[PDB]
Amino acid sequence: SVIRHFLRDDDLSPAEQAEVLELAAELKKDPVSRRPLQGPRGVAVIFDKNSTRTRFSFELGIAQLGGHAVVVDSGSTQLGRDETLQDTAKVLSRYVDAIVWRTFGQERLDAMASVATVPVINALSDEFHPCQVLADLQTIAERKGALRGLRLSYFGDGANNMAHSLLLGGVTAGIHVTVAAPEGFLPDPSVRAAAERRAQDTGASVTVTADAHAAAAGADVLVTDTWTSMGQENDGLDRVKPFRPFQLNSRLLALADSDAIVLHCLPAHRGDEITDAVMDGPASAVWDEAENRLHAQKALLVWLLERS
Amino acid sequence: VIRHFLRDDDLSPAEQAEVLELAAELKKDPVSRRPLQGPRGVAVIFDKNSTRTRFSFELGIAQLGGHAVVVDSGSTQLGRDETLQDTAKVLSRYVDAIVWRTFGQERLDAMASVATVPVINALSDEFHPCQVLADLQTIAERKGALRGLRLSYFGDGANNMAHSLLLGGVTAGIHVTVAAPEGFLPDPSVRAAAERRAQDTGASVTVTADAHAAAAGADVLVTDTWTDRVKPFRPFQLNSRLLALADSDAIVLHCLPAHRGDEITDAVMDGPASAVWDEAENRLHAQKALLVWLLERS
Amino acid sequence: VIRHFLRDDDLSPAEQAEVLELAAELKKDPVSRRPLQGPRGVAVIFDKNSTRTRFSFELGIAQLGGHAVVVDSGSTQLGRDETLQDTAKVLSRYVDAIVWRTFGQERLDAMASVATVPVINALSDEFHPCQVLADLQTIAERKGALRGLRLSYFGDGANNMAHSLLLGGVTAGIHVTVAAPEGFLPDPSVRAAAERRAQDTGASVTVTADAHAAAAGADVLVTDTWTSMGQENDGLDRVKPFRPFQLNSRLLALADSDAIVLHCLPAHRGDEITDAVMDGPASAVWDEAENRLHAQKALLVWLLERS
Ligand SMILES: N#Cc1ccc(O)cc1F
Ligand SMILES: N#Cc1ccc(O)cc1F
Repeated sequence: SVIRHFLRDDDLSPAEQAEVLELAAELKKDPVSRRPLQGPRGVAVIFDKNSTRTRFSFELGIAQLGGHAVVVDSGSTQLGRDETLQDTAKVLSRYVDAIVWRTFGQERLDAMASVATVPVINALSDEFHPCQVLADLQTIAERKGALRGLRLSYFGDGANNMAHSLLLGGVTAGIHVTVAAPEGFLPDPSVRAAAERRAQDTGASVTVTADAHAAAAGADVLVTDTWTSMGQENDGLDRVKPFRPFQLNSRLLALADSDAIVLHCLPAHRGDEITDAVMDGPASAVWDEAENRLHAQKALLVWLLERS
Repeated sequence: VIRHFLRDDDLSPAEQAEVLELAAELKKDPVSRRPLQGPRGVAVIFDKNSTRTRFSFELGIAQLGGHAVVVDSGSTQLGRDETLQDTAKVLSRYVDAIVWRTFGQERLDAMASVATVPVINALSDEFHPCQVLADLQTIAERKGALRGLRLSYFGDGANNMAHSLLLGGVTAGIHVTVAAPEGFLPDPSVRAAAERRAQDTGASVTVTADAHAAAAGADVLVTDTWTDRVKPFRPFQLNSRLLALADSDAIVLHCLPAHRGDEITDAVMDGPASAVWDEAENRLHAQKALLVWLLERS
Repeated sequence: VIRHFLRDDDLSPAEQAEVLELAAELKKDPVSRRPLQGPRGVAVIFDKNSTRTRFSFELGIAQLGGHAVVVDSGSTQLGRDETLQDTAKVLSRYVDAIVWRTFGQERLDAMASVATVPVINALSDEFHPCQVLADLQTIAERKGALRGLRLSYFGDGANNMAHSLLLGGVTAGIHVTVAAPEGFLPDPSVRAAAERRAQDTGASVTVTADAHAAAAGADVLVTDTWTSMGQENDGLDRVKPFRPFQLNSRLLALADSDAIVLHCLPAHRGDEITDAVMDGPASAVWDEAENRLHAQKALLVWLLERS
């Protein structure tokens, strides 16, 4: 069989993504009913940078599939230094049945996936966060039912990992995705083109605008994220002033549909991209969204393992 | 409705007895209780690493059928925009209990008020209540009934072990004495809490600088690392001459690591009064019992 | 009556054969032996980290039904806060075996002198006996019976792999040659122990500076990194003495036509071994790495039932 990887959201077709999201709902109801890793079989979980959500959701998810996660903080290792990534991938493929990797550049994930003989999963990278968007889609479906035709708007830095993955994963689900971002902070052009092409297949659409109020009007789902990642703290830009009109506050939420929901990949900076009132209010689905990392990632692993 | 265990008197006398009974049952049948079968998760977070805390909790949780997600001190520093409150809310969606080794009690109190799962103090600046559960299990299996025994702690009377031996000890009905020099005495609100709890159990609290008087007639003698900056503590060294003053069949306890030659001697710690190895083992059984008990009440 | 595995000759020839047979059985049926069901614990302690040692032991212990408790070098090093003897007595109350990667051999001896459970050397300055069990399992699955094979190791002749290939190799009846430059020769006590064990098994020990001779007629060619992290600041040029001992296509071509190549990871391609050799048809390095899992599981099963 072809070995399947999941490095970006569009690695699943629309039909394949629907299968994974249905499995995520099934596993949330019956969390130990799928045991493909019984043995236990191993799964590598490798962190170039720590993440509470990523650590807990993957380590426990793998265990609940019957497996054993070998969790590596690569700062305590000589990854990239003492041997080639190609050599590392070949050795890993002898010990584990899948490789879960939180890293920075997408080309490293690509390299690992081209030589590993087991599925490689992007746990979080500079360019994409496709596991978070699977959890987001599960959360939206839980609240709203069918994803096809919903309107989702994302606010803030339009070129970070969540903007890119909401574009790709959202249109794969048939969602009309709007990115509201200031000029200079727009989605990567190749990602945007990929999302526009995928949107043709599902009847979705891609909109990019600097008009935050227009983006909010009529939306079913409002999303934001931190305006700055760790790598961008030293990029030289004022990363507050451009984004202030894009804050997800009560005024913005009130422009959306009356039962709109709010998502935010953690962590959050209350007072910057989102306010206390919204973050902690009745429209917020942030905690269910975090919990669904566990269920959605389990579903993804089950699906990749059986196809690989 | 969620119970926490952040200091020894979070358990009433009757609840402490239940936990200690369960610890004895679990020591006999270590995989007979599987409340975390699945596995269900438990967070084990170290703001400062502790190898023996990691072994006892990580294996104990596994023997309850669960899976401990262990976060070492390197991984415990919160990145940009992370917060303790948001951490507690997220952990409550992934795990069934939170075990935390941290410093100030204020952090534990905050985690407990936000989390919707039980929070356990694995070890903190002010208290080490899981060690004292293991200590009480050790005393009980060697001496039977805890009520009315005399226990003396020697050395730094201001540290977490002194506070927990006071609170956990009087909760079990034990007459507790702390022998310590004047700059190193129990925190006064802990002392007053221990004196109050002792009225309910028939116990008592004594604080003295007289190590001789503290040892005389003692049934249990306890010490801990003292950390010259250590001169005030030398008169409190738990040595062979101090042990000679205790009741017959007295037992010696020491939460590890021991620095032989300082707070305790080779002769006392390798001698027939020593229970320090059984004590260390009982961290496993007592903490498993505590977890079983908290989970069933939460 | 508690058995430890601190160096390769802690197993007799017959005992080593039992462990290697079990490694082959466990490779076939990896969850058929559950001596640690419960789970029972096993300590896996690193004074210096080894992620590859971590993968193989953590998963191997789990597949025996147990739970590995892993301690990395980010905690207070064992022996600093309390005696190693006190540490062994406490660990013995929590776990059924102690797996430890440390530095000098005296530390392993100290822990094993007191522990009431088996102590296993995961990797040390002087020996790497678990890697050589994996190597012997690999050689056996590629070549059959080990007795009488000719194995040559090239490079730093006084490191842990050179010492363990000597001891573990002659225990299996393999004729072992170490090809190394002057100043980098096997420890004399290890060589003498290997020579004595070789008299029981029909094996032999050869130490030579002639790489061509070492390679000629060899069934197995082995190398390792020329320098450990601890050696980077020892003051020596640790490249120029070893260039004649590079395991390259020229050198491989002198060996038997069916020769295989081993290298415990990681490899520094272009130094001790070339890309052509690493990635060519004689290389068994990836099976070798996999067999760390199986050989260490067999060792654990065997030690637990003897203790
Ligand atoms: N995982 C990560 C992490 C860091 C700090 C903390 O207090 C808790 C955690 F789960
Ligand atoms: N870092 C991570 C990691 C995982 C497996 C391995 O063989 C080496 C590594 F550095």
